[PDB]
Amino acid sequence: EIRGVAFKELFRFADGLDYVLMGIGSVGAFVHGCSLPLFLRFFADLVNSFGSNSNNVEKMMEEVLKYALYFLVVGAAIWASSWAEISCWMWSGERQTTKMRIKYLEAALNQDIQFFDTEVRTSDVVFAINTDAVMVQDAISEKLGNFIHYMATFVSGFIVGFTAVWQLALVTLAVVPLIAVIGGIHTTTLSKLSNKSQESLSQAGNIVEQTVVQIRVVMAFVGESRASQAYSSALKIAQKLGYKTGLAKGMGLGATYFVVFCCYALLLWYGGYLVRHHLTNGGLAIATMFAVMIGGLALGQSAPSMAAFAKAKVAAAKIFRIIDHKPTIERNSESGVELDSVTGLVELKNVDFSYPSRPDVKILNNFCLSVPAGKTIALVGSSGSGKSTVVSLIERFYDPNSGQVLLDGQDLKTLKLRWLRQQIGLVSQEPALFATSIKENILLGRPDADQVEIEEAARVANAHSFIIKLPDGFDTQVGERGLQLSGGQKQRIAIARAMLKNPAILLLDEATSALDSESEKLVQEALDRFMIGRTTLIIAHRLSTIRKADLVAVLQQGSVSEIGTHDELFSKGENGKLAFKDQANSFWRLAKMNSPEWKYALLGSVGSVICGSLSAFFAYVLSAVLSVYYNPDHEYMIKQIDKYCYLLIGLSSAALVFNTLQHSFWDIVGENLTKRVREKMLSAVLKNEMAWFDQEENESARIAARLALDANNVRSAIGDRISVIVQNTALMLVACTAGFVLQWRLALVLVAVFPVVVAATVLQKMFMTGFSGDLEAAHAKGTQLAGEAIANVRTVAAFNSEAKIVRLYTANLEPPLKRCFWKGQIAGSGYGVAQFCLYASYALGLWYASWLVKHGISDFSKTIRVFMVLMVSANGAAETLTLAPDFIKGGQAMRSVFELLDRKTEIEPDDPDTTPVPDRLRGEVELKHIDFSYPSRPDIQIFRDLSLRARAGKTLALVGPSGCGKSSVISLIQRFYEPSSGRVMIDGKDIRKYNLKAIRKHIAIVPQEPCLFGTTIYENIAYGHECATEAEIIQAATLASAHKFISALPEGYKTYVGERGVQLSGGQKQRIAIARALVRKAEIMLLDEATSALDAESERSVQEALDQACSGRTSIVVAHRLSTIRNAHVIAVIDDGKVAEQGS
Ligand SMILES: Nc1ncnc2c1ncn2[C@@H]1O[C@H](COP(=O)(O)OP(=O)(O)NP(=O)(O)O)[C@@H](O)[C@H]1O
Ligand SMILES: Nc1ncnc2c1ncn2[C@@H]1O[C@H](COP(=O)(O)OP(=O)(O)NP(=O)(O)O)[C@@H](O)[C@H]1O
Ligand SMILES: [Mg+2]
Ligand SMILES: [Mg+2]
Repeated sequence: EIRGVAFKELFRFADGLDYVLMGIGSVGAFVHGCSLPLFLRFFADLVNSFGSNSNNVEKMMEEVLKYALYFLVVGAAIWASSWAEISCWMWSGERQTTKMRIKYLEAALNQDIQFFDTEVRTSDVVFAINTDAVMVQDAISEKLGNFIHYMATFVSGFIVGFTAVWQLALVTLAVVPLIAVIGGIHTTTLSKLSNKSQESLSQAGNIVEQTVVQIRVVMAFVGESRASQAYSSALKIAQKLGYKTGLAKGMGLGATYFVVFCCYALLLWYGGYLVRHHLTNGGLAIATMFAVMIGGLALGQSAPSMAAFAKAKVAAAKIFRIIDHKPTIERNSESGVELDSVTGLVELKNVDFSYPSRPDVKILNNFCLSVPAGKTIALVGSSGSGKSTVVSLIERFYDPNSGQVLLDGQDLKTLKLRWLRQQIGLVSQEPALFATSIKENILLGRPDADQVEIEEAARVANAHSFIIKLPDGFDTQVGERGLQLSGGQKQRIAIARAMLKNPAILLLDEATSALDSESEKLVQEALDRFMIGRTTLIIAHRLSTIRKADLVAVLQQGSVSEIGTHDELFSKGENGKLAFKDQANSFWRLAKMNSPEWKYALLGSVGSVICGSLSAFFAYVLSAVLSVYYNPDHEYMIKQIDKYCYLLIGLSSAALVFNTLQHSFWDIVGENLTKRVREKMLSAVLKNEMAWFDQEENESARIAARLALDANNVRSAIGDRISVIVQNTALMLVACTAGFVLQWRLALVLVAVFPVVVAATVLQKMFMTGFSGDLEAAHAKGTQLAGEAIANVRTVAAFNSEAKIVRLYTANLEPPLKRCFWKGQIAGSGYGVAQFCLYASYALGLWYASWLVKHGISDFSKTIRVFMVLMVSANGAAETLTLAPDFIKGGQAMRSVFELLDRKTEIEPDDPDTTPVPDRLRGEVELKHIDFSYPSRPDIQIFRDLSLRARAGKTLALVGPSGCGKSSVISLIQRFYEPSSGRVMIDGKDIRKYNLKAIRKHIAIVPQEPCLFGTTIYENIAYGHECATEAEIIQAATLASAHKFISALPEGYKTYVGERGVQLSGGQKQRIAIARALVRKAEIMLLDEATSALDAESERSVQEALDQACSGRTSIVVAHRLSTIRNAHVIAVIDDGKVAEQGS
């Protein structure tokens, strides 16, 4: 594929309206970006007029009113600009993306079939559908507007700073790289530590996933405690990594604060020096500092836009590669050579063909079907022969490279390729129902049909009664959630589609796994005896279909050299309000669980409060310094500025130390809690019935994924997020008290407009994040329909329904387009209103301060201090409200955690109060009057009044047929399942009233699937007995005729084994499992299909090994072949849950 396209190529699908929208959005973004430095300049001018005219109250009042009106104007401009930018950019991006998706799907469906074999795969095409969102609905939708906005902010801030005071602007410009470098180092270290911690968490998740997968053996052989120990060790490694990550984050933030405070101290001293020499005034100095800092931050904030631009260039290069490719069928489908009377004579002629994917091999050979016109052919040959290949050749999916295939004496290469597919009606292995309605699914076979025609096609051919008995009635949306799998009924629908097409020659490929739904009724309906020409390719083990066709024309080896009418069945065969109180109780319970380290939290909280206070003090200092700038006494101003700079240096050191302290302690408690929670979740999971594991929702991978997610999110919400809330509350209190002390009433007016500022700042944070949600989730219906169409491209092209699919795609994509337009309008209007109210609040507060000064109630210094302090308070409160949704999510996750932990188990693995057991049992087992319905199928009851009996030390060899009991017995003898009314007697004792684990220490399991653990075979053998050492390993496979091959391995015992290890043979791993069972040294032995997948010598050796093992101990054996089990005391037979002859 191309490396990338030009940035200007992203706007290929932009029309005039899109150009107008982009122009308006660019203008709005530029004005919105430039507004903030203009606000800083106007604030500086207001402060100058407010502090430089203490003697002249009239002039200062007039100028303060003037600049408050300027603030209102800036607020209105921000409102208009933000509205225009957000709405126009979102809507134009959505429109261009929708057009691009429509044309991409059209081009992909118009492509030739072989294009999906040699060129990009189907999975690549659906991935392109999915990633089109993050490409175009992201780069040109909001990232471009953000880039323009941030360039405007950076340029305007630099211009304002260098036009107000150029010396201070240069100093701040020198300052900015220091903070940039500190932030970059902090982010790099944090990302590295996060990667390491994620790797450790992935290892722990793998451990829990394997435990849940092999819970079959993890419970049978006690050792779920060992799984808990392994999980604890992995979590301890992850906990050390988390401690390192938290310490790194704390040091990074502390260094950032230290550098910021020291640099601002130097800047304030230099500003005082400049004010002394009458080069400037205090307001312009502060505005210059803030404007240059804002410009630097804006320049920093445009990097994600560039990253999105690069990713979009790559993905758009891929999409344009797919779009611009010219299909092969376009020149194949040429001027009208359609006939006027089809007879149904398909002659394959001498043609051979090879797939372009693997041209070396010739799948097709020298043969010709020569389908008789008006008569049915039914070819049955091999499983890997060109049956589906010749089917595709008939429909001209692939152009033959040798010879030619012709219809009614006319070459297929010369036909319409549209009319041709109109004659042939195809039935495939997969019905391939689309996301649209059932009636639309029927209609896409023939677009020029109405409801009566659909009803007659469904009724006369096949049936339609199943459609009526549907929740949605006559018309139903099958989709992916509206309806579920209907089995052969889905196939039924396909047949109906084939019956909406005009009656002609048909290609009916397969009806496998349809039961009676669409085999007998399929051959009865669909005019399998009527019409002209058919090709029934179904094998179905020769389900009487051969007699239907006049000729068989077998396809052995890939040829029809054997053809005619006969009874030769052997056709060769070469191949084949929500509950907040519950949430609060959950927090109380979790914190009670987190008691053993409450002390840590307190110390963290202490750091928390300090940090909050420090922030407040910083604000105060700035305001104080600003006030000191407007003082005629030069020496007094020098002394005050020096004092404030020294205090700021001290504050920087304290901020570094205490910020590191708070982050370290809160991350410590957070990591410890999330670890304790994970251990508790695993311990509760491993103490559940197998039926609980049977639960579909309790999938091994899902069980692991759910655990990880709930653990991490609750951890974050309770540990990292809280520190923020506490420090922000500290800031609020100190800021509030300082304001009402320096100047009350003004602070009261400020706290009155507090919610307005909080809302405006939280909307600013949301704007920084982005005002468009999950774009992939917005186009879910469209993307799943497109994926279904692309995966089934052969069926789409067979029915000539590309245009119908494209128009359905447009119909599915329109509602998201309208929703995006309205969402953009609402978001822009709300953001603009919030910003306008914010600036109105600023103007009102400043004007009230000026009025208070005029009336002699207060002074410039106190009013300015209260103002700045309260504004930083509002910023902190807005940050807290921004972080609150994470607390909501954490509450949901911890509710899930607590409902999992509080779940009770009916079969408790350990019973502290139970009957004691002798060290050595007797070995007798009595399964008396047992019966139960497997939890998977409660409707299907298994076993009726079974009376199985195994004597002390004797061998039982129950066999049965496949699927009738067998394993179920060993799933009940050892309490994997609960009989409805059964009795299990062991050593003259019922097992229900017993400790369970105590006998399961004396039971050995060798299931059908030879499960293996970890990476070394030695530990796999040792799993049977936790104190195996090496002598029992001699008593292991060493003494079970399974030592030669393991010694032949390069590493011997410590040989890499497992899913990621060496894939051993079935017999070798089976005797590994046998060795594990011997190491268990169980008094009661349970064999389970030990002679199923072994070679002759391996089967023999396993036979003597098991015969030696069973000596003197009761054993239950199941095996299909009776020759191995004839040398047993008793043999039992079961069938359909009933008890057959058992004595012999
Ligand atoms: N695009 C392809 N490229 C390469 N090999 C393919 C391709 N499609 C199918 N094959 C293989 O070609 C061989 C011939 O089988 P084919 O006639 O394609 O289907 P089939 O096995 O007859 N299907 P079915 O009738 O359902 O049992 C098989 O090994 C296929 O897996
Ligand atoms: N994991 C399972 N989920 C659902 N049903 C099950 C499961 N395991 C066993 N059954 C049912 O238990 C009954 C008896 O199956 P069973 O004979 O134990 O199977 P098997 O061990 O796979 N047989 P075989 O392959 O001949 O050794 C059948 O109704 C099965 O469908
Ligand atoms: Mg086929
Ligand atoms: Mg089995």
